[PDB]
Amino acid sequence: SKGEELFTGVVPILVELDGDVNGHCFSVRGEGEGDATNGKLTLKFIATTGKLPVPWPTLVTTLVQCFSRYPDHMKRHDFFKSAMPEGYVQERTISFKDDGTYKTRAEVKFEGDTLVNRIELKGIDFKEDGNILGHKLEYNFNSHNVYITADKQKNGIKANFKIRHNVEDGSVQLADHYQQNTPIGDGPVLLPDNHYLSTQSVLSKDPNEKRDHMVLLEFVTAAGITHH
Amino acid sequence: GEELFTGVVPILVELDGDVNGHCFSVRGEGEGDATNGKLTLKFIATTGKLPVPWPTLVTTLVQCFSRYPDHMKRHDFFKSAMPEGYVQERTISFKDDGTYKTRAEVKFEGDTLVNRIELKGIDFKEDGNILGHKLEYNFNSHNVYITADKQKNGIKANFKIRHNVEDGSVQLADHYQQNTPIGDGPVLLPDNHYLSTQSVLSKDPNEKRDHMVLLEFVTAAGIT
Ligand SMILES: [Cl-]
Ligand SMILES: [Cl-]
Ligand SMILES: [Mg+2]
Repeated sequence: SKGEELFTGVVPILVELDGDVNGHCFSVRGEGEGDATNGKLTLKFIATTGKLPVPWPTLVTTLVQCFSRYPDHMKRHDFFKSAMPEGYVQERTISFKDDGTYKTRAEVKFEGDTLVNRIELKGIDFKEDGNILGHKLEYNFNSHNVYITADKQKNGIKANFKIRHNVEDGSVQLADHYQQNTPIGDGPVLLPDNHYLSTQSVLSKDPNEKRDHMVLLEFVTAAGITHH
Repeated sequence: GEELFTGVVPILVELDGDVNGHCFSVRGEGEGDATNGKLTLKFIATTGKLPVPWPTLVTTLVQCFSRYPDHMKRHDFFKSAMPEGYVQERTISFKDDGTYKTRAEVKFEGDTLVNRIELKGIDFKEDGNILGHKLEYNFNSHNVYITADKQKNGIKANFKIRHNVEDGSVQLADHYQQNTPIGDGPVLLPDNHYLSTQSVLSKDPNEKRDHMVLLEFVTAAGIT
């Protein structure tokens, strides 16, 4: 209750990522704002360490599901907001088909008035001339469903989904996602029935930005529960 | 500048490192109380397990929080360069082993004191005390000897860090340091003096990541 009330208006967002893929270290900082009531957010990310060693699209899912629109009839299933402001730890394993793997750990929490997503990413076993290290992925994104289930023993949740990245030669690069979320605080949280998030992402560029960057507009809505 | 340190000041430390080709990152946060010469910080290895021992990074990871007693206020270069800050550069030579070369910018960003560092580790022995992780997780007390560098409108420092080795011996790390103001505002150039440093390393029992908890007491001395 005290959680969801933090999201009734427009909330400033800060994203920070430290990454290491096949021994290539990099950092990303992002800034923007989110409208959870409508399930919309806008962010601009900058590579603070030069040119990214991996394609921007491979980082989209890593780079705040508390901004998902949970319609009124599903309010009892919003784990993400209920964990606020103390927040939650989000851990993922991302397996790129016929290629390497990302392991990520993020803390999503309020720092003052700002919703912060602070991430550690490690990637291993990527192929030098594969789609990722070879930068062969198109600068766009498809819509996906994120399937969520309660992880009661861990007072948290799990999720599974498959990302489809368009490849410049017309092929498709699959990225299998496993996700788990655990509260940072020791207070009670909502543990949901099985459901999913429907996500759309629009990638663009800032014409006035000289640094390697990504502009992102996201739409997310929760579903998978029959209405009455 | 000194007016910025009369209370408790939030601290952010960010390190990008590369030792013998192994890149890593460290992020620390905490607070400083310069009136009492006290630092409290927790550092996280954000790229996973470090390739070097935590104690070898302590000196690299905000001497503006040193307690300068009232009779030495005119010798506090570090605070006088704030808020625009200073560049701190070091060469750290580990006895019979490799070398750290570091460049940091220390400055206020808003109300937070930020220490942002590039470290490069050169020519370390694969199974020496550093890359072979043979150093104890503790830290000794040292003197940091400071002199003015009038030509660089800044200061120089030198000192020798004593790292306890697992075999009961001591590994020396010779530090040479240069500090230069970032901005054009006037700064205080000190008479020769030193900092007395004391540190305690510990762990957070609830922290699963590779990390270091640090508590420090630093005072200025060497003048009657
Ligand atoms: Cl100690
Ligand atoms: Cl000494
Ligand atoms: Mg960094």
